[PDB]
Amino acid sequence: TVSDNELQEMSNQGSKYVNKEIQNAVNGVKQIKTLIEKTNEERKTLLSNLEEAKKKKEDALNETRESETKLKELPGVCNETMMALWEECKPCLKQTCMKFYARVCRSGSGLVGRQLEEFLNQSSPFYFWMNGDRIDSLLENDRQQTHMLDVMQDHFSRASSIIDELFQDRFFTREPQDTYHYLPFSLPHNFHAMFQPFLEMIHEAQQAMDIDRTVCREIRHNSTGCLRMKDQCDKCREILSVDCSTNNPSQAKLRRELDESLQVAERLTRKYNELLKSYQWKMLNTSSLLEQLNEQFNWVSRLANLTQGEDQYYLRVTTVASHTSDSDVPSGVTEVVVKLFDSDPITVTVPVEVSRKNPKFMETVAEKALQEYRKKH
Ligand SMILES: *[C@@H]1O[C@H](CO)[C@@H](O[C@@H]2O[C@H](CO)[C@@H](O[C@@H]3O[C@H](CO)[C@@H](O)[C@H](O)[C@@H]3O)[C@H](O)[C@H]2NC(C)=O)[C@H](O)[C@H]1NC(C)=O
Ligand SMILES: *[C@@H]1O[C@H](CO)[C@@H](O[C@@H]2O[C@H](CO)[C@@H](O)[C@H](O)[C@H]2NC(C)=O)[C@H](O)[C@H]1NC(C)=O
Ligand SMILES: *[C@@H]1O[C@H](CO)[C@@H](O)[C@H](O)[C@H]1NC(C)=O
Ligand SMILES: *[C@@H]1O[C@H](CO)[C@@H](O)[C@H](O)[C@H]1NC(C)=O
Ligand SMILES: *[C@@H]1O[C@H](CO)[C@@H](O)[C@H](O)[C@H]1NC(C)=O
Ligand SMILES: *[C@@H]1O[C@H](CO)[C@@H](O)[C@H](O)[C@H]1NC(C)=O
Repeated sequence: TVSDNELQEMSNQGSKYVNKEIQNAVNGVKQIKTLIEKTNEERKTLLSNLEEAKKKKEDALNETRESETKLKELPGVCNETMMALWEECKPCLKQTCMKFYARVCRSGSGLVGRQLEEFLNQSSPFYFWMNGDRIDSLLENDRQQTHMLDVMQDHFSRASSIIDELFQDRFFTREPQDTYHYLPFSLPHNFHAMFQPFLEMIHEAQQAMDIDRTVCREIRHNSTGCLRMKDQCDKCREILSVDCSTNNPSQAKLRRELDESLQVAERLTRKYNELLKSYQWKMLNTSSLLEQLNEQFNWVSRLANLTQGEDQYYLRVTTVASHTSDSDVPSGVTEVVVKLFDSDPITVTVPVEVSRKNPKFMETVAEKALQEYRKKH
């Protein structure tokens, strides 16, 4: 029973909130620019944290490495029971890792066990006694970290270069027009010739940024991952318990010096990995923000080419209805059918508190309808 004259006034009223979107849209672009530039500075101060943290880690590693070379100058095994535990440690390790890879991981259990037995035969129980596995598994982790930062940093600096060049345009500089509440908003006269350069630069930055199941990957990569399971086997934790204090007191002291430097180096390596993980998030954030910037610029452009025609309503209200009229409508809402930019009719649901005698009725309808329209492309 809604008068056509009212539907027309709703169309007049709703069409004027389309011009507020073009303004809001440009602000969304400029607000995203702020967040990207904010994250960029947070990345830089994080990089300065990594450069301080790298030195401390590196110094701790040279002291650890300086310690293991002095323990290889004295390479003999003190107890001769060690040599007999080695040939009962080795078979046990092979089985516990094979059993793991088959149960937890995948196929190739025997392949892993073979690669391990071969390496353990080219190995000695002294290497175990001096925690030689932990030294190697730390020095390699240190190199993986150095590589990860090298890659991430160079991906980031390229994208940051493309982005800073894009943000040197004055389209992104805040203007008073963005805050006008009574006077209308107007895009630049040459937006069609600014759209494509910008969008491509956002695409180029998105490209630049683009880079237990964990143990299974490692055991597949190198069978030495099995040596994380020394604890499970008895003879091996006994090789590690051997006191050489009576037999070779000089070896025992150097081993205690190494273990000290080892724990420090590991602490500072876990600290570096947490900063690296924080840097990774800044990288993902920036990729997430660039995707928004793309969707926002398209929305501005989409709005721009659709609103240049003033011959008919931007938003035309076709029907208003309630649970009285349709009765398929839910009870506490009214449904407004809308033809936005002469596209397929969009249906909007607004609660009766905003529907009945509310001046923010058509502001709600228009904002909702435009949100749906935006989703459609
Ligand atoms: C790494 O070195 C060890 C040395 O202990 C190799 O294990 C040894 O392998 C030989 C032959 O492969 C075994 O000899 C056989 O023993 C059985 C039962 O004792 C006997 O019936 C056979 O006639 C033969 O004498 C030996 O026992 C075994 N020792 C241990 C402690 O396992 C191992 O094969 C080497 N790894 C590689 C990849 O070569
Ligand atoms: C060689 O190693 C064995 C074990 O690795 C040592 O045996 C230990 O001896 C003490 C003293 O009798 C016992 O209390 C421990 O329980 C033994 N450990 C094990 C695992 O059996 C042995 O003392 C070492 N020999 C030398 C000369 O250091
Ligand atoms: C440890 O060696 C690395 C590589 O040469 C170097 O970066 C670091 O400064 C060294 N630390 C010390 C204390 O010499
Ligand atoms: C596995 O690790 C050992 C020592 O950590 C190394 O000598 C060997 O080359 C590694 N193998 C592979 C395939 O990475
Ligand atoms: C952004 O970074 C923070 C910490 O740097 C992280 O907690 C958050 O998950 C990141 N968000 C995205 C979308 O990557
Ligand atoms: C808007 O229309 C122009 C052509 O008039 C076109 O080049 C541009 O890609 C359109 N933008 C969107 C988001 O559809």
